[PDB]
Amino acid sequence: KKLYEYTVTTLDEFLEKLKEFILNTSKDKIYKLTITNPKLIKDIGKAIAKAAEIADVDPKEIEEMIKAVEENELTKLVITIEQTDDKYVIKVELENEDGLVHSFEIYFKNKEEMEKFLELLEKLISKLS
Repeated sequence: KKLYEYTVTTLDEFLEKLKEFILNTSKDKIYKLTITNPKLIKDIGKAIAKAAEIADVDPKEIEEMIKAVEENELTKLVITIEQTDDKYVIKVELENEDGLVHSFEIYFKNKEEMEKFLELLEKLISKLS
């Protein structure tokens, strides 16, 4: 069981760490990526929400995640990418200056579906100018 944490300060860093996660050979692996640049928070949060829409995640969950991404005084996005036990999950936490955190999970049935989602996220982030 391995937990890695990174502070992500550019879009290229975000793409690099998704790659590192996929290529990590551990059976049980967790990467936690922290983003504090509000412009990058919105870029990446909107990309996750769009990827979730394409993946047919619960529409009300996506609507709530967009609400969090659009909220005033956003200060932190934390993305936890987890493969452990029988679970394949991405957790999204959006935090504001007042310390209020909204959290969301996106589950996958297997490893292949999770890596396909991560590749979708990379494609969406790559389109950004």
